[PDB]
Amino acid sequence: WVKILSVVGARPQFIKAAAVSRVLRASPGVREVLVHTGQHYDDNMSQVFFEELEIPDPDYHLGIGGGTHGQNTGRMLEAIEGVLLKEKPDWVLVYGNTDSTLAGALAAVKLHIPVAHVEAGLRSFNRRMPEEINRILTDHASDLLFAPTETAVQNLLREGIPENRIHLVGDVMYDAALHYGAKAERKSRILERLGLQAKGYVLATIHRAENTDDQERLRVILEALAEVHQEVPVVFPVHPRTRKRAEAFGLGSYLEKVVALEPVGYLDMVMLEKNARLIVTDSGGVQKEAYFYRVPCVTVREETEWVELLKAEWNYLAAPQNAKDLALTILHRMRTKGVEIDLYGDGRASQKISDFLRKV
Amino acid sequence: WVKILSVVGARPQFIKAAAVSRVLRASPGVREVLVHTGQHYDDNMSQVFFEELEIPDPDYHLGIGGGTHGQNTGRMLEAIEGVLLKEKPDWVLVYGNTDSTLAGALAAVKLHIPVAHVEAGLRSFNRRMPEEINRILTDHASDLLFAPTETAVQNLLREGIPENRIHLVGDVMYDAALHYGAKAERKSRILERLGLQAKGYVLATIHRAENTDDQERLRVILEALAEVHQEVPVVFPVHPRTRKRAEAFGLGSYLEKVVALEPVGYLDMVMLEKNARLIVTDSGGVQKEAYFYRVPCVTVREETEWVELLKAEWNYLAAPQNAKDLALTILHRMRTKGVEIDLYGDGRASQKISDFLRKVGI
Ligand SMILES: CC(=O)N[C@H]1[C@@H](OP(=O)(O)OP(=O)(O)OC[C@H]2O[C@@H](n3ccc(=O)[nH]c3=O)[C@H](O)[C@@H]2O)O[C@H](C(=O)O)[C@@H](O)[C@@H]1NC(C)=O
Ligand SMILES: CC(=O)N[C@H]1[C@@H](OP(=O)(O)OP(=O)(O)OC[C@H]2O[C@@H](n3ccc(=O)[nH]c3=O)[C@H](O)[C@@H]2O)O[C@H](C(=O)O)[C@@H](O)[C@@H]1NC(C)=O
Ligand SMILES: O=c1ccn([C@@H]2O[C@H](COP(=O)(O)OP(=O)(O)O)[C@@H](O)[C@H]2O)c(=O)[nH]1
Ligand SMILES: O=c1ccn([C@@H]2O[C@H](COP(=O)(O)OP(=O)(O)O)[C@@H](O)[C@H]2O)c(=O)[nH]1
Ligand SMILES: [Cl-]
Ligand SMILES: [Cl-]
Repeated sequence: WVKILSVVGARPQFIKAAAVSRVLRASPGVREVLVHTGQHYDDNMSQVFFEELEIPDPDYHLGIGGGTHGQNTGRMLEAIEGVLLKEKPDWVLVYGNTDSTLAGALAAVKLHIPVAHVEAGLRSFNRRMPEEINRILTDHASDLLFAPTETAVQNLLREGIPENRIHLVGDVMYDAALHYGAKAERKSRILERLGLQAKGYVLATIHRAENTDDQERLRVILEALAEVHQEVPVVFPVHPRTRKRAEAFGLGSYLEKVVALEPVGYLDMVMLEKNARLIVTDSGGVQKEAYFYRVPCVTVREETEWVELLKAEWNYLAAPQNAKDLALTILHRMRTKGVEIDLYGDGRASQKISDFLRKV
Repeated sequence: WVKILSVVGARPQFIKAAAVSRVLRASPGVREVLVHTGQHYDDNMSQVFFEELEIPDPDYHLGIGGGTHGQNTGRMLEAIEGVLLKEKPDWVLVYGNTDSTLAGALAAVKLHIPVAHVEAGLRSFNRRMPEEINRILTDHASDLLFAPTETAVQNLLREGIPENRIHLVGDVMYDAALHYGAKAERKSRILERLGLQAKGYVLATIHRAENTDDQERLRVILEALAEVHQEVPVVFPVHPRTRKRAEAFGLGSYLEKVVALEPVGYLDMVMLEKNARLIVTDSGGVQKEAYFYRVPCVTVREETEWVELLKAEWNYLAAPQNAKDLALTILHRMRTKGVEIDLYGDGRASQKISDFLRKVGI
């Protein structure tokens, strides 16, 4: 009998936790407690993932969201701690690299509760980025580090973290892709409702703060996607912050010139990803998923944490400096492909994690 | 020209800030803002330090204290971010390794405000200590790391922190002792008041969570000091956390078997330290201060961050497993001296810090 308490806050964490929860569910002598920090609150950012991915209802929802870093983090720290004091888990699992992730780790470590980091050791090497700080501080607060890549392992060793607390387990998001592919296949009619042809479109997601808070970068991107749309339709589930920023800066018309959508659930997303001729993104999960389905990817950033995708030629960096340049880069890359290679493990990262926990 | 905001919360942070602030006041094109988190709030833990050490009143008093790690840290995080969004300083200075330190660094780093850590790189290698977490995360959040010892430099290098963000400046608490030494001698009457001669007592402080939150460890300590007291008087300024714990555990009667005091001010503390035959402590700062005055030290812990003191034989660990043994260790070490050696620098650590903050560049 071991109690594993998972802290999730964001869309990409709900998806990671869905792979790990399934395994821990069906593990003998494990009880899972699941805390939702409230970081993502809208149904199309949260509840749709609990439904379609068959994720047990949270034991707690802390309903903390939409504030500053200080506010969100500070309140998550107090609220999570209150729950940890009540539930007394053997392990706390935190996922990815949001304020939720860091609050979870920090609440736990002060209570002497072992912390494991699912997706550990990724580095952008840009310490100005809030997500890089969250990655570093979470890894340094954690007791176990579940690395998805060799790079991530080397990143952790370089910062003095001992071999014996690092387990290279692959990526749980590959697990989720594998497990949920069939259900996506039978439930999603998004190509239908969108009148899209398999391989008859490009899929875009953009929501990095460094791309959306900056008017000139955001303009370069929305201009580039509208141009690209002249040649091949662009489907664009628009993050809510991205949509806020584009409206605020007067760039809302570029959204009208492509096939812009509200955020979609995981099953639609899998189907849009699978059937895309090419994926343009600044998302971590989406750039790996592009590779899952062997769709060429362009990453609209100056760097990625997922360097093996660049080495394998499945992914290509295009910083948003020039709208025409960005447009051509996207159009050129859609008739490329990368090498045959298996990354991210066998789709059993979650049971490797289960195993290492109930042992350690 | 440049605005530098210090975050402080607890006694040892007001002493460190005293030393640094004095220098920054002399520096041209340097405005300071001091945020007192409210972590320490009793007058004998906060106000007395501002007064005797000549520190200007805090620009802000957040009045946070007395909660859990979660509550204190969380509330401090949100509150400090508020001040920073108003003040928009060029630097945030954080000190040591309390919950206030961490909350200061976390508030700042997410606002893209450069953080410098005064007293960076110390490691106990014991994560159960909240303090060990606070200094790991603070160091990893910081843009400048003011390390007091080579060990601390080596700690930071080992954790992947680049050499160009690390500066070995020595310890601003040596600067503090050096600068306030004459004032303490001139003004303190604590010896007169207690009726102590020089070398006629042992000084004790205890306040680690690991020593006070555990009934039987605390009993071991209080009992050991009572025994020591029978052979050489024990003076014991008692931390409010320690008193509170001693009371709740029913251990208060032990404090009557030594010369138990409320916390004393820095000036009185110098005089007590300086004239003690031996210091026994679980304090960080008191360990170094014992060495400043060449008084043997016993550290009632399983480890210290100040390892150089063990190597020079000025300090000795004595984890509290047994009262008889701990007493005997204390009495035995009263007769010892370390090796002559200069540590902690030249007493101008603050000047080095000031210089780096000014010349670091945008
Ligand atoms: C740059 C960065 O730090 N990123 C971190 C960030 O993730 P991320 O950038 O992937 O955000 P995100 O794109 O919202 O999610 C994608 C998922 O949403 C699905 N997705 C996407 C759009 C959509 O409409 N519907 C949908 O189902 C996709 O199919 C996909 O499964 O938060 C993550 C977390 O803390 O767990 C970190 O692991 C990441 N760190 C890394 C290193 O990749
Ligand atoms: C073990 C540990 O983590 N310790 C950390 C902790 O300090 P510390 O353990 O020294 O607490 P503490 O003993 O209350 O203060 C001593 C001072 O009070 C004076 N003092 C003491 C008693 C008294 O009655 N009067 C008086 O003036 C003394 O004369 C002396 O100058 O908080 C510090 C901070 O965050 O800045 C960190 O730098 C420390 N890290 C280290 C590594 O030493
Ligand atoms: O359900 C949600 C979640 C987020 N957002 C918007 O997205 C922003 C960024 O949210 P997030 O929690 O992802 O912040 P990050 O982790 O990127 O700092 C929020 O301030 C909101 O404007 C929203 O509108 N609805
Ligand atoms: O001026 C003060 C500061 C603290 N405390 C008590 O000491 C405890 C510990 O304070 P803190 O969390 O700052 O830790 P510490 O001072 O022991 O490092 C608090 O919870 C209070 O009960 C007090 O009585 N007076
Ligand atoms: Cl998105
Ligand atoms: Cl004390």
